[PDB]
Amino acid sequence: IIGGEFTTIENQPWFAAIYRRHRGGSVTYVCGGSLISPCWVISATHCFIDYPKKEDYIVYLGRSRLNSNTQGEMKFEVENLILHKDYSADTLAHHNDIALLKIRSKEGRCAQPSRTIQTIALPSMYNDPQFGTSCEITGFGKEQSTDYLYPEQLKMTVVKLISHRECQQPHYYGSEVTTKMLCAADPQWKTDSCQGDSGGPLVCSLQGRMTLTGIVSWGRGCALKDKPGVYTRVSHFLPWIRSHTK
Repeated sequence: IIGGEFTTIENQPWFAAIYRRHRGGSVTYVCGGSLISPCWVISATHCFIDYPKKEDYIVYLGRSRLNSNTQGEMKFEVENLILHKDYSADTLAHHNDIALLKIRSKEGRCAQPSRTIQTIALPSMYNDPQFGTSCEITGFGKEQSTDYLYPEQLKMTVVKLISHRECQQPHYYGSEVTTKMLCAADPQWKTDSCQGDSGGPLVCSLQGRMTLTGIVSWGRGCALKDKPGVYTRVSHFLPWIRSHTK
């Protein structure tokens, strides 16, 4: 998250922090995700495609910090890691960039709601806010493109939805962006998602309800003029989600 502000998990209680254990036993951060029901985290497929084995992953819920534990967090394994079969990539512009992780604790349980762990509603099909609407994004991604480190403290920012006609201009993303994607950016290009924010929530308020509108997916650089962040458009994948979670 370029710009925006620091936050804690209470302000985004559905945010999931996804890590992977390496051979040798080191644990490194992977991507964010969003809890959509007690046993199901939703994220991006590109976070996982290179290491598609469920056993390698650890999911935390209720966690506000990257490398230290937050009081009341829940730690899970991945019982199943569900990648979208139609996924495709290039050169940046990932298609069908959506994944389901079914979570289970060592004790065999799913998420238990608390002040720091709640679920987020999916939108109704083909229902998204009008362009220009302001929405929030959350994650542990880079604070500046040149940074090497990721922030220890969770962050959020605000970005505005961009129309497909604006995004599809050659001087934006041309044909890289499809109707199953959403573009969002800051009017001054000063805040944005960045490396490490992938998989996490774009949350918009539609009809009073906080809604999982998008999942961080790709962009060229970050907080670059004419180069918005790109999000998987959740409202075009409800059938895939429902089948895959049933």
